[PDB]
Amino acid sequence: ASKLRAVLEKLKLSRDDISTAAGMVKGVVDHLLLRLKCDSAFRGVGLLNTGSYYEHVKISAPNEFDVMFKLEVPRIQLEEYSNTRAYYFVKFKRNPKENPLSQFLEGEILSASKMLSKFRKIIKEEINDIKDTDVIMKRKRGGSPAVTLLISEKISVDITLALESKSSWPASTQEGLRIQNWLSAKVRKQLRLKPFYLVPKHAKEGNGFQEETWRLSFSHIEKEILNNHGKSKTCCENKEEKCCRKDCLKLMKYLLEQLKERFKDKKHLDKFSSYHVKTAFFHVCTQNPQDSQWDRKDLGLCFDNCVTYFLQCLRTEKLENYFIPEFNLFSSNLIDKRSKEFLTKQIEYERNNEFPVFD
Ligand SMILES: [Zn+2]
Repeated sequence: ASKLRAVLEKLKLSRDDISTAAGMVKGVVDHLLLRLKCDSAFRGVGLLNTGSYYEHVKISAPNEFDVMFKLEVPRIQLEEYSNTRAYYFVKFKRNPKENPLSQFLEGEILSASKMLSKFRKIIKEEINDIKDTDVIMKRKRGGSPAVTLLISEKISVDITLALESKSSWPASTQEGLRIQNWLSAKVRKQLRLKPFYLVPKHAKEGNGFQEETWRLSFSHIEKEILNNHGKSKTCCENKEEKCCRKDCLKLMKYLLEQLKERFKDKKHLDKFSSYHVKTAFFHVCTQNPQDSQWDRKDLGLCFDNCVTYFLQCLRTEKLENYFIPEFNLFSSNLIDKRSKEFLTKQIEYERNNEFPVFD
């Protein structure tokens, strides 16, 4: 426990670096938004307030940030891709109205590739003119042109485009977000009245990966639940209600980062991310809904409880998306058997040796 605390204290030492790089990133993205909204294809584009920094849980890599630009899209209908539950084709129910996105259709289908290509292009053009310092664009691959920026200092910013839908959440989410006994049924009702998002993400398809498919995203809900996280409305707003929920999440994230860094020459950990750890953490909150199960003085147990849960997920190769229960983040489609066995082994070693990877 003392060791765990020491690790947390240490992680605090990165806060200023990260905060300053973020404080620059906001400048770059604000400039970017300003320009992007002038394009007829994106005039309603806005910043979505989501992500590890916004959740007060970005603990390392100040050179690295994730941002989502949301784009309100006029009334859409979704068609599931196979029975993947998380991947969809986007269609407009149409309304013979002026639709600035018609130039990205494939008949009925809103092409993620064309959208991304325009997004990438405009971003490319609007950066060279200096705000702050200097900025480049890395060119990756995948099923489409994604966008990663290089704010000169090697500050890497991933930009994700996300369609916003103000309609009811898809049926695949019906049994998800099981927070009723933790955060309350009225809260679940409220959250599910909020919009949901769609990000352009190629779905796997037989040794390759095809289609202009979109994946459901609930980053805004994850942020709300992380920052308003207790059964008590005043959890963490006073000295008598300090829980260790956020610290346990930070510890799990740090465990994963440190293991990835250690084995950065093998490729076995490449497919794991803080999203897996966050998802497992949310399930553990569902399992342990009472604030008294997250007493600060119990940091040691609470952390072990997360680790154990994650291990079981790894061992069983099942980690349900917290919002889409039948979407398995650890399915063989997404993560290979060897990566999962290897992480299982390393986490077992760490747990069995008082977590050497921390010191
Ligand atoms: Zn709390």
